[PDB]
Amino acid sequence: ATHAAFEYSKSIGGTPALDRRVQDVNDTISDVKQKWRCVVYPGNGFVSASIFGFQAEVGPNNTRSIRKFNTMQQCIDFTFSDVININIYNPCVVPNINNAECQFLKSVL
Repeated sequence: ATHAAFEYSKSIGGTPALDRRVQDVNDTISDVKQKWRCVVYPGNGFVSASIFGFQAEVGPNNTRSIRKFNTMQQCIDFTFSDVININIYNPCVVPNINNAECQFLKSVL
């Protein structure tokens, strides 16, 4: 014979047991970590974070820092001012930042 058609058949059957669809319940909602938060960096510069990382500022010599404020209230109000489209950076990632700034983040997250 010279027959090799199958229409749709390439793998075995089987069917869902009671419900064909699966539930959404949380996915990424850790409420305390999703509120946005500010904390006191040593030297009493205030800084902002979430579950996704820290607010970051590029300096004009093409340097980078954690975005810093003079009061907790400036930090909270800037974090609420999200219309700015605020830059965040990922905590302790492939480009190596100072270990003491990472150990502050491990002490806050």
